[PDB]
Amino acid sequence: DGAPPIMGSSVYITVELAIAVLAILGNVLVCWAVWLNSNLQNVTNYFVVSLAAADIAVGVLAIPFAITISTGFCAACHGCLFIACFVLVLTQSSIFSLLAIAIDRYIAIRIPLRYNGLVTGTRAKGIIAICWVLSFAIGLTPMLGWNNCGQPKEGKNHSQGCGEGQVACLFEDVVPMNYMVYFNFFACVLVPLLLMLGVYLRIFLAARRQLADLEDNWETLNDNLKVIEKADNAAQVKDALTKMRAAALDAQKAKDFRHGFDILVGQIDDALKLANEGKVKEAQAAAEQLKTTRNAYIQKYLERARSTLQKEVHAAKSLAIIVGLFALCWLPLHIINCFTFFCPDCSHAPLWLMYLAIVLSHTNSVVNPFIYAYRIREFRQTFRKIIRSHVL
Ligand SMILES: CC(C)CCC[C@@H](C)[C@H]1CC[C@H]2[C@@H]3CC=C4C[C@@H](O)CC[C@]4(C)[C@H]3CC[C@]12C
Ligand SMILES: CC(C)CCC[C@@H](C)[C@H]1CC[C@H]2[C@@H]3CC=C4C[C@@H](O)CC[C@]4(C)[C@H]3CC[C@]12C
Ligand SMILES: CC(C)CCC[C@@H](C)[C@H]1CC[C@H]2[C@@H]3CC=C4C[C@@H](O)CC[C@]4(C)[C@H]3CC[C@]12C
Ligand SMILES: Nc1nc(NCCc2ccc(O)cc2)nc2nc(-c3ccco3)nn12
Ligand code: NA
Repeated sequence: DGAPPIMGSSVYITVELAIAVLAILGNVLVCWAVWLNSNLQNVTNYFVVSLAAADIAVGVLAIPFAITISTGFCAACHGCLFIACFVLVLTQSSIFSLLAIAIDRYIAIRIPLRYNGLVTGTRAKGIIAICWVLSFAIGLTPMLGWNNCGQPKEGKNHSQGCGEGQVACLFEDVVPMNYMVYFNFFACVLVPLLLMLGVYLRIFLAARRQLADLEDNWETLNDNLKVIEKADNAAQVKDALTKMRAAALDAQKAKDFRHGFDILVGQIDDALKLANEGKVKEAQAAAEQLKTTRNAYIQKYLERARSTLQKEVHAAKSLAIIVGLFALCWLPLHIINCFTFFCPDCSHAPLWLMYLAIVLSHTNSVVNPFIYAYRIREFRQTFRKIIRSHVL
């Protein structure tokens, strides 16, 4: 007695197939958008496409494999291992793509003038190819001998009636838990996720430091202007102009734009030469000209630089959400494996919970297209064009 297994199995399979359809459709849309729209064709989005391709493969291959292995069918043990482990190749490829995106955005905010000479489409393609090769080697490592094929469950294999060399193909019977916990979870998943967390933290800190510096230079200009306006001594004017000048050079370091800071620094130097030669009123008078240069050029370039940095912060937040949802969808299965491995006195997690955790991991292959659509205008607008035109 006990409910016929096919009833629970029918629910599981139906849900897996629903997820597969949505993973394929949404991620084909991502790839189509990058293909269509040259504004989306940049290095960051080559990693986005590599990630979308891994999620298409979850729907086309990993989900049919998961349905197959849920039956415990008789198979040659190394064929069984390939079906069991292929999803780990795809999840490792996703991890590498996510890590590359984070580093890409970190380079872009740290050394933006060197970014385009360092990070090229050709180098990115080589990186993607290497990461896919490494992904196959890591995810299929059990097929090199780190497996339980030498210790078959002969009770299961006779009750199912399997032949010679065949095992009942069940994940936990063939894939060792020490591989899943120490090698896959700790070294290959958790360590990269923590590195990604640290990279994103460094991105937000760099942005916050650059914004504060911008602001410091701005009020250094304005404060020292007031000093000159309230001064009554040549060297109180000269000293303020001197500090205004370094602030201006630092702002310029950090063509029409050049004309702005040239008028500004030229005007400072004019007022300085008057200051040195004792003419305080001529110096103060020359220094009030700076205000129209400030209003006409310097404020406009402060504003553009602030909004560029605010755009990069908003973009990095969007990409970090992707990483967060990856962790939220995969950590339950890893944590369950930790209980199975480290607590032999604990009852095994129940079968319904195992399959809920499996389904949750697969749902990760559905969500990224929705993030892009809600958070990234250029994707959203291109999705809209594709749907309205080629679908409506
Ligand atoms: C989509 C196309 C391009 C490639 C798909 C190939 C897949 C379906 C092939 C490649 C290797 C194959 C496996 C190789 C060995 C075995 C062991 C046997 O006892 C049962 C079948 C099984 C488990 C095969 C199932 C089908 C399989 C997984
Ligand atoms: C990352 C977020 C979503 C947290 C998810 C935590 C989940 C995976 C945790 C919270 C409570 C945990 C359960 C607590 C108690 C037991 C009983 C034990 O005999 C087997 C493990 C099992 C069944 C745990 C499995 C993992 C578990 C379900
Ligand atoms: C969230 C990320 C950053 C860290 C993940 C922490 C994981 C590794 C932690 C959280 C809860 C922990 C489990 C809590 C309780 C037990 C029961 C004990 O008898 C064996 C260890 C075991 C099973 C722990 C293993 C490690 C564990 C799963
Ligand atoms: N532990 C585990 N089991 C399964 N499937 C088998 C579930 C099960 C567990 C016990 C049992 O007697 C019958 C079925 N798939 C699994 N996939 C993973 C996985 C992928 C990434 C991290 O863990 N872990 N994992
Ligand atoms: Na993925």
